[PDB]
Amino acid sequence: MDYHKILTAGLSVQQGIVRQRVIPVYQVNNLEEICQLIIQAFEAGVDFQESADSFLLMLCLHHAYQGDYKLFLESGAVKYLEGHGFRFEVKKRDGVKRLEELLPAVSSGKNIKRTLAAMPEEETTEANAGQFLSFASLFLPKLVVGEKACLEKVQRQIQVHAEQGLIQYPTAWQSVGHMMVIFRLMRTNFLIKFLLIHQGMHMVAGHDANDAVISNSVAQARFSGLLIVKTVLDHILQKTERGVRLHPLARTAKVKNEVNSFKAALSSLAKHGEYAPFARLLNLSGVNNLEHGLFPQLSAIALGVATAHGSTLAGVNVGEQYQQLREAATEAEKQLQQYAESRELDHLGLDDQEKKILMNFHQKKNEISFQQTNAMVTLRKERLAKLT
Amino acid sequence: MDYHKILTAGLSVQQGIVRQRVIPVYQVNNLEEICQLIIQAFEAGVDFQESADSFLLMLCLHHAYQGDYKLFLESGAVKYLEGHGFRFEVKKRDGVKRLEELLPAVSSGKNIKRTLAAMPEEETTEANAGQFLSFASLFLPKLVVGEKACLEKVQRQIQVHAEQGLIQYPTAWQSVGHMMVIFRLMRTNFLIKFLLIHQGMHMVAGHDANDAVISNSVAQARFSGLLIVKTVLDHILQKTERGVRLHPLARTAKVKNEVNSFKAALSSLAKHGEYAPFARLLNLSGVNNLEHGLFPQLSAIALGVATAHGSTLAGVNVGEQYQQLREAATEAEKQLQQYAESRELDHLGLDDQEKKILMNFHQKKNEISFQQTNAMVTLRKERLAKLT
RNA sequence: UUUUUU
RNA sequence: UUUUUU
RNA sequence: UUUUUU
RNA sequence: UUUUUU
Repeated sequence: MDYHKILTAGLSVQQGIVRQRVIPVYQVNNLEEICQLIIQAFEAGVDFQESADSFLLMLCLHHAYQGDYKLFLESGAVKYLEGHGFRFEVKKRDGVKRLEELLPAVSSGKNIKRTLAAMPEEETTEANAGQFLSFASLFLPKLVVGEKACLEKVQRQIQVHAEQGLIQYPTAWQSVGHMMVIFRLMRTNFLIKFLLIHQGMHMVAGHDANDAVISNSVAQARFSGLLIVKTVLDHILQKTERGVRLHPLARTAKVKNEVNSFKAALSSLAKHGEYAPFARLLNLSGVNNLEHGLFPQLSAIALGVATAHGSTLAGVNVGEQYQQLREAATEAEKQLQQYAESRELDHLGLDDQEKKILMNFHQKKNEISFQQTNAMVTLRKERLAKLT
Repeated sequence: MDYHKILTAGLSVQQGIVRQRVIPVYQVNNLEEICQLIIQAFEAGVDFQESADSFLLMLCLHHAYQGDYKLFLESGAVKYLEGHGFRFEVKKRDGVKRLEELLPAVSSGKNIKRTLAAMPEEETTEANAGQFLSFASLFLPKLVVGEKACLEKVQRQIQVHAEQGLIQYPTAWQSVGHMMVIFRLMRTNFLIKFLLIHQGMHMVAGHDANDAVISNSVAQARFSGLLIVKTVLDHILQKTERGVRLHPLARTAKVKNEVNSFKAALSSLAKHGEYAPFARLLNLSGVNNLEHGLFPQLSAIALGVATAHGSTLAGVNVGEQYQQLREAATEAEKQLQQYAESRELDHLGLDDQEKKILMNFHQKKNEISFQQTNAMVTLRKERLAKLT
């Protein structure tokens, strides 16, 4: 019989229903006034402890379908979410004007009623659902990293979308605390980011400006936090027309054990399907099976072999446990790649002048790449110096 | 006939029902007020001698299903527990406000009534079931070791989850005695840790923040206390594509007898199934069959061969009965691994420059690993010096 | 009459 | 009785 | 716990 | 983010 079954026995389980969470959907006569009240409430700086979910669902409903309940509850995303415990019920309500009247009067929301009662119900702003969903969707790249990377990326991206004149934003939405509130709201919830991802990756044509911004952010926020998967699968586990061959820097025993464990975890992620490259954003099942430190030898070698080719990967930070191995790996890969290019140039049957000009071209290209990486390493050291 | 049947005759028994323990489930109109009273009661610092089980069950019921009795009593975990003597009955109760009124008035709980009667029923706190279950689930890694390792690990993990801004905890829950009370409650009971493990390993998607913390702690608390299983099955009992071969440091007679006894105990554990790597936490049947001292020769040799490869296993403590054998085993494995790597590099047909750079790379990697283990051993000696 | 160690 | 690192 | 560039 | 000429 087999004995090694116990190690990986619990990785692959069946599929059941464990949550059973029920979400209400309000069907109100007027909708745009309520959406303006919700946007004004989030601009006021308050939070909803549990009841934010129905509000964001109704806002996304107004943006997408413009008030079509029968087609919304027969969609594909709602059909997907009912296979994981979500249950959407529908409630009706007459002409209301206040979110306290719309609130289901839960005693835990006493502080919510206290904050919304102090909110002045007289001021009006100028926005809609599309601007709010685009400005929330800008946070999706680099969301796993932290606050500072998110703020730097979104302050770059607003200026990019302001130069190419698609959409302008109000200046009150560029204060720091408002961005902090939207960052916390995007980090805690689940439903809003799944709706943004599904709507961004399942449109075909007929895009608006807000849909263009959402689809651009979804396309840029791919494989965020899974750099180990790209750096292993591109170089270390190299695909040939015959089959799959290992890199010659990975032919020991311990690294081979790491490769086998990595193949098991990769199959555990590939269970999912179309939503697999977004996993760290959606925090799926087999996400915790792939971490740094659980693959100590393979990670640094894979990152060194990857940063030997590309010149932009020198800016990534690792830690004080892998750096010297990374340096040894990238130097060995540089010299092996130089020898391989020289032998491959000597392979084909050509003239001497063609070989001379190709050697000159390869030498100049290697010099340019060396200078760019030498600049990038000093820029990373300057970043870590300016951090403290 | 056979004569060796008597030694292992009692290891494998049949399956019957020996306990027959009955647990009540209270069905009350209001639930969140009672959950706040229970959390305030555990913050007060009192204990429940027998009646803690129904309280924790009702709290987990409020967190998971939000008050769905009919779907809870038809779940998978409750179906599993009825095969081992647990019997859940359901009782109803009108609008109550005090845990004395909810208590079934047992004369052994006279001290419980005395402590809860002295508890002031006026103060209110700010928490819920999810924060309490996550803060209780943080104790699951390193729970078998002792108090100090638990407190150090959870004070690390709270700061980790505070940097990556998912969840903040109240500062009153970080005093020492409160953590002691929750440690004692987690060590004595059984039902709460089984519910946490099942809910953590059977979700697929749709995680909340508290569910993310619980699933992370369940994933990190795997094979806790069964290091001998990993260190034997990874190296000593090495799997080949042909079959299973023994390590050349384990080809004597006594070690072969230890291997046969280990195979018998491994089959006794593999009887269980999906809950097998969690066994020392759940304290299952064949747990006591695998102990240190019952395998005197195999344990130290296996740990030495394991710590020859990895550089973090040098920090484990053993005792004054295995240390010199561990040292001899790890030195022999270092020199055998060096000779094997040199011969394997000399195996393949390549160029001289490639062999030169691969030898240089292997030499530098071995130097880095040697320096890291030399640091880790002195750190362990410093720990044992600072212990007394 | 049994005599360790876990 | 368990003793690392994630 | 993740750490680049688009 | 695209960057010419017709």
